[PDB]
Amino acid sequence: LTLGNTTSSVILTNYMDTQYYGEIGIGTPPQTFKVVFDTGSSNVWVPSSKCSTACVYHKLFDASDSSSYKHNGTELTLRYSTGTVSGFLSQDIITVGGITVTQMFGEVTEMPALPFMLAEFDGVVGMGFIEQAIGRVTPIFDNIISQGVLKEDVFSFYYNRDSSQSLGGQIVLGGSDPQHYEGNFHYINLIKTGVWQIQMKGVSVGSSTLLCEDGCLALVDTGASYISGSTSSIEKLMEALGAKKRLFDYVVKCNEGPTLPDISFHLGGKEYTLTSADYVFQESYSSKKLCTLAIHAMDIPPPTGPTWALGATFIRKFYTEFDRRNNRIGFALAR
Ligand SMILES: O=C(NCC1c2ccccc2Oc2ccccc21)[C@H]1CCCNC1
Ligand SMILES: *[C@@H]1O[C@H](CO)[C@@H](O)[C@H](O)[C@H]1NC(C)=O
Repeated sequence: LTLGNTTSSVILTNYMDTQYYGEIGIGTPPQTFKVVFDTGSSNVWVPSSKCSTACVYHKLFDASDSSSYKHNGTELTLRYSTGTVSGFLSQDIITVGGITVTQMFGEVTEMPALPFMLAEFDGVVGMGFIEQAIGRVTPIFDNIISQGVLKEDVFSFYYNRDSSQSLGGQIVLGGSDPQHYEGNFHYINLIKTGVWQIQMKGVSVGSSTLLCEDGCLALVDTGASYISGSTSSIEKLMEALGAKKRLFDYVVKCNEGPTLPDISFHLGGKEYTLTSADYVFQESYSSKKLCTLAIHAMDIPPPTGPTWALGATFIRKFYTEFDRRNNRIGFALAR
């Protein structure tokens, strides 16, 4: 008897406004892992006890301590923006919030030091669609929908601003937390099912629509730390903001930061505005200091890209709901 009224929540940890991670349990008894819940990918993976370099810094899964483990052994390679991971498939019981699902995940044996020694999380829970899943492995949310236990076939994200004994964030499975948003949701449908990507009708700097006038794509990526666009777009945008290209990021003089113009994204006939307080890492106010912007360039290869990606920078401002039943994304202002 699976009566659909569940709304299981996961408390997230905010690390530097770049990494938001919660706790999952794998096995019988459960082995806990710090995971990033990523709408940009669809595979679940944790480091393996069978791991031979970043592995030393993370919690490892030992199949030999799980009574519910079922072998598979299929080799698997998962490629992200900063680096690639490698391992094999295994099956066990995964606990997320108060939900228990039999999930096929990847035990990772090859995990490079760069970028994984910078990661504060052990693994990744992909919140994308089977269409994006490596080796056509059923994603965890698809398996939760199959249980027929949720209030609604939706999940929502809340990413807070770094503070202190405060909530870093929160994923709700089955609904949305009204304590974390103001007013009502505005929905935008997905271009196609299979990707958490919507149409964008322009990017503005101040009150002038500078970019994406003839339309472009926007990927709603909980796994991305920043807002990203193509090199072309980010060059135009940063020139408008008067930001200079440093080696890995764009900076402005720290004094110039509070006077930077609003950046607006046109999504579903509504403008979603980020003020300077939302995209500048205001670490100092000095003229002698350089301050980083929470916006970078990233070229996403086809079929997904070229696209913009609305990461933690966007999500922190706008509470996000991902609707599987209706294939649409909802934004309400975060609280
Ligand atoms: O690579 C991504 N995000 C970066 C973020 C990350 C998210 C998911 C998987 C691996 C991963 O690597 C690191 C390592 C250190 C710090 C942050 C990250 C994107 C790639 C496309 C799908 N979403 C996540
Ligand atoms: C591993 O899992 C796949 C499903 O992705 C299945 O088709 C395959 O037969 C399994 N292989 C083994 C060795 O159990």
